[PDB]
Amino acid sequence: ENLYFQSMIHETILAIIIAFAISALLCPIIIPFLHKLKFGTPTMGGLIILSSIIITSVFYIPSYPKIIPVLFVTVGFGIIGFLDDYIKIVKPMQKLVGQFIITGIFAWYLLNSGEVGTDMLIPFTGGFDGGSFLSLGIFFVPALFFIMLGTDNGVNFTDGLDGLCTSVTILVATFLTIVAIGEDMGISPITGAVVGSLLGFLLFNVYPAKVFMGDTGSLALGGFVAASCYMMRMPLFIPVIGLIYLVEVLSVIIQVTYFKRTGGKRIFKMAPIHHHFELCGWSETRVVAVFAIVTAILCMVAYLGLG
Amino acid sequence: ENLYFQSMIHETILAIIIAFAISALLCPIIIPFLHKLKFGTPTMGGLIILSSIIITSVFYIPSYPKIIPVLFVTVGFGIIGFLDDYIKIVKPMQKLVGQFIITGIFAWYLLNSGEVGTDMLIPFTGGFDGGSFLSLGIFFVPALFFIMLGTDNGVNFTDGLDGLCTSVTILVATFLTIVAIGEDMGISPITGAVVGSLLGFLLFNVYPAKVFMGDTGSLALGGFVAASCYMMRMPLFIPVIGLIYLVEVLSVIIQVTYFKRTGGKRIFKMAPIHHHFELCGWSETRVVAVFAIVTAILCMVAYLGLG
Ligand SMILES: CCCCCCCCO[C@@H]1O[C@H](CO)[C@@H](O)[C@H](O)[C@H]1O
Ligand SMILES: CCCCCCCCO[C@@H]1O[C@H](CO)[C@@H](O)[C@H](O)[C@H]1O
Repeated sequence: ENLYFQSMIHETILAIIIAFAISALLCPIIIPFLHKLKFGTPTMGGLIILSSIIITSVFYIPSYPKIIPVLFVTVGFGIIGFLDDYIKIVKPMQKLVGQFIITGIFAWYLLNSGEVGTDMLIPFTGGFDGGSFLSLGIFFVPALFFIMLGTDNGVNFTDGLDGLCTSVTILVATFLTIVAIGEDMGISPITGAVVGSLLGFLLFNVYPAKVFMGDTGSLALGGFVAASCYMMRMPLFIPVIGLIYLVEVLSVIIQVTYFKRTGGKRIFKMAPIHHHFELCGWSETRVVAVFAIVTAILCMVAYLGLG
Repeated sequence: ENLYFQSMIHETILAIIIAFAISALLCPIIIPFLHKLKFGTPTMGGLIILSSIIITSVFYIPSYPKIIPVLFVTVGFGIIGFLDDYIKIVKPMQKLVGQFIITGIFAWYLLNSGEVGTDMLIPFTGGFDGGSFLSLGIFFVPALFFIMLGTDNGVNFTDGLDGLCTSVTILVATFLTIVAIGEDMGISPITGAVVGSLLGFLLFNVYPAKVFMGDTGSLALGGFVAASCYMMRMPLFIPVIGLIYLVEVLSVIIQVTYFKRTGGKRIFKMAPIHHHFELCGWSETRVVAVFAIVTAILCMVAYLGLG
């Protein structure tokens, strides 16, 4: 009854603290190791984020099996990023090719097995109980590729300022945790592990950044966001929960297209939009705070789209 | 049934967005007004925080009557701060006298009326259902004064860096909202109004601060934290939920006492402890992030102390 949900809440809160402890303790141990590889701050810090998620989620896999596809996707997107950052020490079309392979294997898992429904919950209709479920069948795979690539690139573009991607993703992952518990899905310990792991990293990533994510990180988290929403039948919530991610890709699409259509004219001071505000006179910290506060308000708005 | 809690969650989420909209829109309107009074950034910005709380909570007073004592206490502590900051443009023992009067009227409300129980829930015992309730009767009033003054001064000492008090209090107020809903207390719209109001202010208070709280703010929020916990029978949770507030007063008590006991020796580089880390080489933003992440982890630990 209430005990079922209580034990789940207690196991999820525990997953957050477990991943927070791992991530916070690995950072001072792995930070000189990453700086030795480099020799403006050491990159490839996404390995700390992933290491923490993998360790925590491995204890929950026997009890919560729906974690496995989510874990495989973030680790899969983390592979492309690990290879990308390895080239960076020792491409846009190559990155899109790598992202295309992982999305395909995930599309295969969703259509062949019957663990989760392919339908999409419409936001302000009446929740999972009442509501309305969008289905297109034939267009399921093209729609998956388009939103998964959009989310992954959107998250990658967000990783431009200290604490930016981390702060925004903590709030997105917190929303998925509250929803995964309340709606009784099976991915709350991994969504929670991402919250804990990112809170640990944020201590060392906040201005002035001691470490940098990724690419190794940013692609992994972008996979997590898209995979979780697909595991919960909520891809239609990504434009609202991840409006920051959406506005980051969209500002680049508008800048690059408009620049070429004109004589090199600019629609923004610089793209992605976080560079635009900086050039407007906004502090690195202002941009990080405004983007996070906006995400928080929109996560609450999204939640009201489940009643 | 579930509808009762659902409507409460929807009314509370609404209170957050309402207070966020008021606070975010008042700031660019009241910021030149406060700078005109001053002529390193304009102070007395706590009036924006309070204005937003009062407007939002006034719509919920007929449905949620338990808001009235909480509202009266923060407005009461906001009065002392408004007078303090007025003197600042045109004291420690005078501040302690003002705080003593408001605490007394609140002590009178708690003992004379039977709206709430005087007992204190012990953290890791078994929650409100099972658990253990600490009672001392005669010592209720002295214990109230000691924790209320400690909390109020602790919150006041936290307001030293850009976004510091705001970030930490958002997390403390979020915890009280989740708890006030789940445990069916009657103060969730005001605890939520504080979350919304502070999220609006944080946009303009984050480094480099456009406005400053208080004193007008800091004392008001310190009253809110102590009053909410008393309305919920959770004062014993303030050392864990507000460990940052506790460590801020405690570091001053240790520095001031040790300095006098010795030949002017220092136990910390500077007190409160936020100045200590800055002098250790920590960024203004690092201190704000570390203190907020710690509060978040401890709020989760505190929650596990309700099962
Ligand atoms: C501190 C964060 C706690 C996460 C809140 C998750 C809410 C889980 O709470 C559950 O929600 C269900 C409806 O959603 C109800 O049917 C259950 O009775 C209730 O226990
Ligand atoms: C997004 C934040 C939502 C706040 C979560 C509050 C949890 C309210 O959820 C309620 O909790 C009670 C036990 O606590 C249960 O008995 C109820 O059935 C459940 O609806």
